[PDB]
Amino acid sequence: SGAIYVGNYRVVNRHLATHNDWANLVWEDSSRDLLVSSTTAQGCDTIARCDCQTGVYYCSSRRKHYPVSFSKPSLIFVEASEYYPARYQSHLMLAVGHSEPGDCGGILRCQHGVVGIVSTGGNGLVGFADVRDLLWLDEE
Ligand SMILES: NC(=O)[C@H]1CCC(=O)N(Cc2cccc(Cl)c2)C1
Ligand SMILES: [Zn+2]
Repeated sequence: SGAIYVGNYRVVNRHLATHNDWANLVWEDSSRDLLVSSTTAQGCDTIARCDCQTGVYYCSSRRKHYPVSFSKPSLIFVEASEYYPARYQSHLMLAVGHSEPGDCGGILRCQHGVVGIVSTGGNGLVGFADVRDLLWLDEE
């Protein structure tokens, strides 16, 4: 679990969104495993606007934050799970690191702010859904 709170927005993994999130839906994309809903209170996170390929992510299954190098956001094939059949997931970045399904939502950050959230994993790899291209998250 985990979410990003920027301005009047809440960013979560699409597969973990709540009834309030869908009722207050701003934008969602199944192919990215992302969902954004509106909030009443102002959040305090900053989204990074950069091309960083190094950062730190939180891994709940190890209660640990790990420094990682990660790939550029890309269209990557993702195996079937409890929430999606096998498909291509867009805007996905991989790193060598530990992750388990419940680790989804853990933040990846660089010196500039939040880069994305854990979305995939398996075989010593961890994948993050990028949020740096969602420029509208910085306004209104
Ligand atoms: N983005 C996806 O398709 C997810 C959907 C939910 C989900 O359980 N997975 C599988 C998964 C396996 C290992 C680590 C992680 Cl973080 C996730 C894939
Ligand atoms: Zn950065």
